[PDB]
Amino acid sequence: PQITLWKRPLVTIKIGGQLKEALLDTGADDTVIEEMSLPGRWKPKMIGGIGGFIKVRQYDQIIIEIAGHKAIGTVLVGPTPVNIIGRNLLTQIGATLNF
Amino acid sequence: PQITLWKRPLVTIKIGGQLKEALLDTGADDTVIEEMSLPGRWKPKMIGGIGGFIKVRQYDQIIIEIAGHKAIGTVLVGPTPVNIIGRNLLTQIGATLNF
Ligand SMILES: CSC[C@H](NC(=O)COc1cccc2cnccc12)C(=O)N[C@@H](Cc1ccccc1)[C@H](O)C(=O)N1CSC[C@H]1C(=O)NC(C)(C)C
Repeated sequence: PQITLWKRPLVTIKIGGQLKEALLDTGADDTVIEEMSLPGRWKPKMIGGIGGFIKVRQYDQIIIEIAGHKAIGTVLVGPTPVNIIGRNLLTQIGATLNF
Repeated sequence: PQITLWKRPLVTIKIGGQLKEALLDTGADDTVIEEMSLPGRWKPKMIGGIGGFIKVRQYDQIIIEIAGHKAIGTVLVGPTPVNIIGRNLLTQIGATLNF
């Protein structure tokens, strides 16, 4: 699709068999999801945004569908204000910015 | 242009007679620039994201040339770690996300 930016670029994702809403975020290096259960071991990660830095849990090689497009990659879990689909997964789905 | 997302989508902007580097950010509702002077009246705003909120000054009817494309709109000024071009100005330069 071609997604314009007059509204937030919200999509449905599927992760853990569950549908969630998330934002396609070109300003985010990484993908950050609200507290949920994911399988496997996690590693510590600090990420920084507008307000400072937060601790999150890093899960690798997680199966995730984004707007119907299949991806498998790193998902961070933590106190994010919104579910964020960042560049690590935007690249997997072939997304570009165009103007 | 077509900007891939393998790296941060940074571009040069001109604002208030000054050149800056800024991030093209579909995840941001607003455009946020590091401390600088701008003309006109302003009002305070709190904006929130990863790590919480910061206080900024809101200036209306400001022009930013973004990678050669002129856009007018609201610009927030405050202690952001990165200059952010948000959706309010991305729309004006005709930016879309494509996949
Ligand atoms: C994976 S979540 C973390 C992410 N940060 C990054 O990708 C990169 O951060 C940084 C890059 C370089 C220097 C930095 C120094 N101090 C902190 C962060 C830095 C991030 O928060 N990105 C946001 C933009 C941004 C990038 C860099 C610094 C600060 C913010 C995001 O694209 C957005 O728009 N978000 C996510 S939460 C809501 C919204 C947002 O912040 N909106 C505004 C700007 C407050 C309107």
